[PDB]
Amino acid sequence: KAQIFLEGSPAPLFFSQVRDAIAYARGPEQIAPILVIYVNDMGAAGATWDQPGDGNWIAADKAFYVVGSARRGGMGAPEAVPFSSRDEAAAFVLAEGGQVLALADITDAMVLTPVETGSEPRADDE
Repeated sequence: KAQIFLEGSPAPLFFSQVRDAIAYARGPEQIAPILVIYVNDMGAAGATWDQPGDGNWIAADKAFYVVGSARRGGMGAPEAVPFSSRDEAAAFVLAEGGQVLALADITDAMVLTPVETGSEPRADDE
C-alpha cells in the first residue's frame, strides 16, 4: 500500500497500488509538494496492485527503490518497487530488476528512456 503526505496539506493521499501513489508523488501531486511518502513494504514482486501481502510500513522517500529494466514498463507504465531493505531490492535486480536507487535519487532516465541514445542515467552509475 502507498500513501503520500503533502507539505501544507493536512491530508494524505492513500492508494492500494504503491506504483500508482508513488507515481502521483513524482508529478501529479498537485497542489502541494510531497513532504513524506509512507508505503507498506510489500512487495514484493510486485507490488502490484495486488500485492504480495502485507507488510511493513516505511517512508518510501527515505527508502530503496528498484527500477526494473527487464520487466517494468518501460514502454508502458513503469512500476517502482520500493523496499526498506536494500538487499531485497538488489535481489530483485538479481532476478530481473534494473537499478537500485533511493527516492531522493530517482532519475527519469532510469525509469524511462527517451531514445536511449545513451545517455548515462545518472552518471553512468548505476
